[PDB]
Amino acid sequence: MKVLFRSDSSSQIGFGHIKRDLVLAKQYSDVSFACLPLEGSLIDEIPYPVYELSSESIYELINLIKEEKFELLIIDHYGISVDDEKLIKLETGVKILSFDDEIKPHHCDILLNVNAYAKASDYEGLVPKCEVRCGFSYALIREEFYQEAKENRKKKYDFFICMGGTDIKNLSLQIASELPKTKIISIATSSSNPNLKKLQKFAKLHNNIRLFIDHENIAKLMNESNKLIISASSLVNEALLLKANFKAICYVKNQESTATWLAKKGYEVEYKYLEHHHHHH
Repeated sequence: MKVLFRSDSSSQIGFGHIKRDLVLAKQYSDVSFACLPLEGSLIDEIPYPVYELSSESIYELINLIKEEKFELLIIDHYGISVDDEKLIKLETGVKILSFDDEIKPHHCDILLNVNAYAKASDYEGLVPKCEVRCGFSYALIREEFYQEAKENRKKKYDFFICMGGTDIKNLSLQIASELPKTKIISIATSSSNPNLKKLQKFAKLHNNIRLFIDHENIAKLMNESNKLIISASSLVNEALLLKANFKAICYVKNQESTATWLAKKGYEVEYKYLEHHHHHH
């Protein structure tokens, strides 16, 4: 409709914003991204025009919105503040859809919280007229999962481990390394994983660990595993749709709301990897 996503990815930030944004992007026919060129970004994976920002100045973003006459700005970025959104609105009049994950205020026209814990009432007083979209109704799930949700798979793995795109803390290794060596384990990670070679070496020491790198059918892997061990973000919605048995790892502070809700719903949740000694493995 002439839409711009403001979202970054990198080795540090992770791929989670861009990946979910790509699902949402399918809703619109004229889509562009505005990204900082950062080490390890997904800029070349993104199949839409990507405007490269020369600075973190909010006025550079404002310039791009004015010059290209974008009609909707989709913000999926922890670094864009309420004051920033206010300024963008004042200076451009663009419509703003803001992603939110922790229940924080936004100056937006559409608030989008894709996490199953979230309810529109949580945003009373935190948003402007704003359409508040919260919860599992608004999950951003790739099509393969809807297909796979209909299958009833024979189980091939005792455990499926997936920490997401990058696993900067290298939790996948720590988790696998302590599970009994009599348990059949699948691990899914990307070829961009900074500790991949180490994960491969570890797998070689054992007979029970199978690695899947840039796997095209993660849904089936999940469906054929008895228990999942997943980070507490986008994978949670995918796991819920598959009606999987899973343990959720609160990977970063911002997943606390999801983790808290999962525990209330009776899922096992682990918070210890937030502790400083677990920041690397």
